Amino acid sequence: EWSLILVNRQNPIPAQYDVELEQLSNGERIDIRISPYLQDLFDAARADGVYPIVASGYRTTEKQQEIMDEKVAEYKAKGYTSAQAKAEAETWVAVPGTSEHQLGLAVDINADGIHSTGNEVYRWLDENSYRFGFIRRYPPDKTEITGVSNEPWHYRYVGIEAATKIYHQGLCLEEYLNTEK
Ligand SMILES: [Cu+2]
Repeated sequence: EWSLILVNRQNPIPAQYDVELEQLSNGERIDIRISPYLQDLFDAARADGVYPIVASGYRTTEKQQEIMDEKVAEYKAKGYTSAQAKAEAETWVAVPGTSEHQLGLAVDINADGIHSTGNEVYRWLDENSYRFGFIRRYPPDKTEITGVSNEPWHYRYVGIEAATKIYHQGLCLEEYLNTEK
């Protein structure tokens, strides 16, 4: 139940959401409940010659705002008005209160650069993350349901049972939760 919490534009983070955070060696933080699962995922990738890093875990409200504002600025520089930019940025960065990053349940995983390319990490994760309870949260073929663009770096902990079902039936989290009730 706990790891199946739905957070998106229609489901904000609950008001007094408690989370205990573990600090990784790079200073990023995650929900302490997902720690051994993320550790196992990283160990397994490295046993396969794939070297990922956690580019972003937990974010405070203000951090989310800033990430979003930066995405808005990028669209403004490419010829969007302020209003247009804000709407387009939402397809990539959630408004504060609606990011999975604010749960500590989501990590953006990149390649280390030296040993692996992005695409080798993204491919490995797509094919293996579910065995560690993580799903590719925003897949290209579910944008019409999730509201979010293809983000091959963004992985969400839901637990092994749910992740495996979601993987084999080719679902997004919203669809899985709908079919659970
Ligand atoms: Cu993310």
